[PDB]
Amino acid sequence: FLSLIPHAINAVSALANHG
Repeated sequence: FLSLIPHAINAVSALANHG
């Protein structure tokens, strides 16, 4: 029921712009 796989790929794909 409770999942966090798609929520983790959202915060990682953003850091790519801020190194």
